[PDB]
Amino acid sequence: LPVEYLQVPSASMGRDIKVQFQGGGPHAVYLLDGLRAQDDYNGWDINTPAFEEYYQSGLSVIMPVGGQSSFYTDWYQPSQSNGQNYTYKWETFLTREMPAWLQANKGVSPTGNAAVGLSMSGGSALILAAYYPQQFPYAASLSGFLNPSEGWWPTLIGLAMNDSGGYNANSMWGPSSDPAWKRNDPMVQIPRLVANNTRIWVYCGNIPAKFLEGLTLRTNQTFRDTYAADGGRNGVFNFPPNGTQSWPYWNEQLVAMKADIQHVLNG
Repeated sequence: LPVEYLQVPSASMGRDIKVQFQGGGPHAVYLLDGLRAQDDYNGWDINTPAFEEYYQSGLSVIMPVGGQSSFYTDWYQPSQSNGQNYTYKWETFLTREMPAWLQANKGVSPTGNAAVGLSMSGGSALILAAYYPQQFPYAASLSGFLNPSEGWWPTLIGLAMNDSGGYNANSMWGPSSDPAWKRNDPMVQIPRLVANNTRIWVYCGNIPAKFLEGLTLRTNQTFRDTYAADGGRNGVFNFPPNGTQSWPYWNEQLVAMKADIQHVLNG
């Protein structure tokens, strides 16, 4: 497999970002990592046969490396906690710096791509499509936080970020009253997804665990209902009863959506 590891400078973060890359077409699937993203390899490559599965698909595969608890967003400030000495600017990196580099050096198109995220980055993928539709006509959220600004979620997200490397949600989007929470909330941005005619693929499977499961189920159902209510007509919603929040099932969804991505991005 022709897999490469690239060092892509980020001016906005003042450091080089490692990117795992497999070519195979001008359009690409951006495979975003989960909450506990490591600095050596992307979780998709650690845990799944994603590169092999998309080999000769007619699509390039891009796996950025790093950004633990970042939500692939532009933060307000360095993390209030764990000694981070720069500000995460992952939205700038994914929408400007990285595609600029891949276009200039390899001819990867900056437009007409897919964003696929899981856990932490499921919502990120939808937000990228909401605000950058020419770049991401396709977005998939696998077990993402679909309503991060609502109810229990700002607290639960803050707790998860702190548990995953000691990152501080206040440094990211401010207190939960800050406009950044709603800005980055896929539920709140459903009208953009509808206006953009984004092709969305939304998966989810199924404090005490049962309480968390109830919150998750209700939020996911609300997202689906709201998408339809708001005139959404370009979505796939996969809620299989046996679905889990795990790399094996996230891989199953990545494989299942391959034909979908091929038809949307490559006709």
